[PDB]
Amino acid sequence: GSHMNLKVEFFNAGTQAQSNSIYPKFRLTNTGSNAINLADVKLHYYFTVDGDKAQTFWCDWSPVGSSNVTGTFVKMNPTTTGADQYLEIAFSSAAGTLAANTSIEVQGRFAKSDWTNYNQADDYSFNSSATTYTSWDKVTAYSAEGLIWGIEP
Ligand SMILES: [Ca+2]
Ligand code: NI
Repeated sequence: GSHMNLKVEFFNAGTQAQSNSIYPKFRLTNTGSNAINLADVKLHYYFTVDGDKAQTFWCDWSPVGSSNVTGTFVKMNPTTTGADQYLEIAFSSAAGTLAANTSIEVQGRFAKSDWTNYNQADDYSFNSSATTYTSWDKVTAYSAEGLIWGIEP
């Protein structure tokens, strides 16, 4: 009612269909009056891997300190349209809190260990058109309570 006031905006920094990397950019805004503990916040980006390989996420920049933002990859079960895996982004305790009526960006890439290609065009979370942050319900966010933003596939 006031404890999940996290607005999530998103775009893709690189929009090549055949791409050796995926470039998620999130903007998270605390739209409420109470601080949000980022250590409890998770984000998901859903996609089809187009050839499963070990993957790595890098956060290149966030105001909270890029080293405090990490990613792991999970398989969808069962798989569904546009989604056989997701990236899950997490924040460490050193990321701190997100103050009332403030926002932070989280800018990351991910790639396969052998740098082989993805097809972005079929990915559930991919936005082929946005060039700026946009309110996007095809990425999800979570608190300790569970889902707080978006539509899971
Ligand atoms: Ca794909
Ligand atoms: Ni609430």
